[PDB]
Amino acid sequence: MVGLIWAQATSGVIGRGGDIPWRLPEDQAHFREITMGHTIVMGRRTWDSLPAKVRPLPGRRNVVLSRQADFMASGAEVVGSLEEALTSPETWVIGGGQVYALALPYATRCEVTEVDIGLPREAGDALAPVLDETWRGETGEWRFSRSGLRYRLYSYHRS
Ligand SMILES: NC(=O)C1=CN([C@@H]2O[C@H](COP(=O)(O)OP(=O)(O)OC[C@H]3O[C@@H](n4cnc5c(N)ncnc54)[C@H](OP(=O)(O)O)[C@@H]3O)[C@@H](O)[C@H]2O)C=CC1
Ligand SMILES: O=C(O)c1cnn(-c2ccccc2)c1OCCCCc1c[nH]c2ccccc12
Repeated sequence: MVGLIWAQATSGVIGRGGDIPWRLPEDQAHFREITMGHTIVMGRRTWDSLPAKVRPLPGRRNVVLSRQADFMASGAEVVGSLEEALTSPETWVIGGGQVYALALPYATRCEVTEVDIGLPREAGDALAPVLDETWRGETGEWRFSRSGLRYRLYSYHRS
């Protein structure tokens, strides 16, 4: 099982400036719940976006994608290709825009949090992967985040 998990603005933006222009604790909690115990696969940019206190995400197998054969990520695996990271039974691809696109051929689950923020796409923004017609998905109800923003989860599924 290879799944993808991300939050996005309505416009499709998922990152900007190497970080994320929002923070919803309710999605962090949901993120932790869905990934806990399993493999988490990230690109080197996303690993760098992670504070050193938080790194590696506890209780999970942290794997970094990087083309530098000597890149050190203390507490995680650094692999040169994505097939290396798919040896565990449940693997979740946690970003960013590059690795989401790499993993999409392997994926049958997309947990998408949609953040009600009007975030027009600027150059250099990272983006959610386009989901074609092979993906079926249940659209959740709008919820209120204590950060002021509304959000809703999409759960996309394919065979
Ligand atoms: N809203 C959300 O839920 C999420 C948002 N984000 C944000 O989105 C952005 C993510 O960054 P993004 O620009 O997409 O970069 P990535 O996080 O996808 O990392 C790209 C890096 O991964 C390595 N890489 C890319 N392709 C390959 C490949 N085929 N093989 C081996 N290594 C590869 C490279 O490492 P190297 O260059 O060292 O060789 C590359 O620099 C950040 O802003 C982050 O804050 C991150 C995840 C979740
Ligand atoms: O999971 C944990 O236990 C944990 C512990 N600390 N942080 C954390 C908290 C604030 C800032 C950075 C990390 C955790 O998760 C991140 C949840 C934030 C939203 C998020 C959604 N997708 C992501 C992909 C990559 C990084 C962050 C996210």
